[PDB]
Amino acid sequence: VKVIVTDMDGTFLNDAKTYNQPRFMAQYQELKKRGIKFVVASGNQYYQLISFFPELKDEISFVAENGALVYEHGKQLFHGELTRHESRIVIGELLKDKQLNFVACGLQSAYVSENAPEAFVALMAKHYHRLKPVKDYQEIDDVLFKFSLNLPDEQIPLVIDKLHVALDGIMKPVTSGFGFIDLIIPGLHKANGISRLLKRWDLSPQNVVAIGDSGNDAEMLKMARYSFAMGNAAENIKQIARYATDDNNHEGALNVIQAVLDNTYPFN
Ligand SMILES: [Mg+2]
Repeated sequence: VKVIVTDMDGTFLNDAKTYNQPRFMAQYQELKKRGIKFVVASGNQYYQLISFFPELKDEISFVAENGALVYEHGKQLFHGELTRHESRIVIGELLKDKQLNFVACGLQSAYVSENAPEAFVALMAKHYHRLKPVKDYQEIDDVLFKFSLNLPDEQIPLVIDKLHVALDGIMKPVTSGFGFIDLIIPGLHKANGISRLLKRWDLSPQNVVAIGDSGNDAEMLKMARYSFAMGNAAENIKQIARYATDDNNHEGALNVIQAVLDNTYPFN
């Protein structure tokens, strides 16, 4: 094991969105001593992710925005981008749905209509700490690489086909990690983001430990040699992952880290 990657909502975080900082801090210092890298891979905004690791932000790596933004040692390594024409097309399509509330995710900040219901904005603010109200989605001065819709992820199945023909591969729907639908650039998933870090570190999936719970973790868990599904993980995720651990309210992710440190099952 040379890399441990975890994803946040429903994994590293309990339902109250907190984690055991003292225990994790002690574990991290040991991982550092052993030269093992730590990576946070989540659909959440980069700026929201670092709020969870104030003391370690420049030491650990991040695969944010479900894979569209990657940071290593406090420095941006890569970011995806929709062409201006692509973003116009996607936004135009979303605007055709009158009951939809959504957020446009960019490099410098995320954006939401100044007229979107407060309840929706309040929920999104929990995942995008840099969230700016705009008067129009089409005049945004930023590079956009993701969208977050107020549609339940349970509806993905009814949504892929509609989106496939309306957007045609410009973007694909996947779970946001917190119950709703993210529209991402095809190929810019967590595994792809993790590969950029591995390539830079000259390591392989062979040395990777990944922990997840939902659909946006599929390629990450399929890629890692030591794949773990949280006890609360969705069925298809428990099927994809080779190993299991306790649920997110019982420090399931920290227990995987402990298994690495003490070399217990599955590490031998
Ligand atoms: Mg999750």
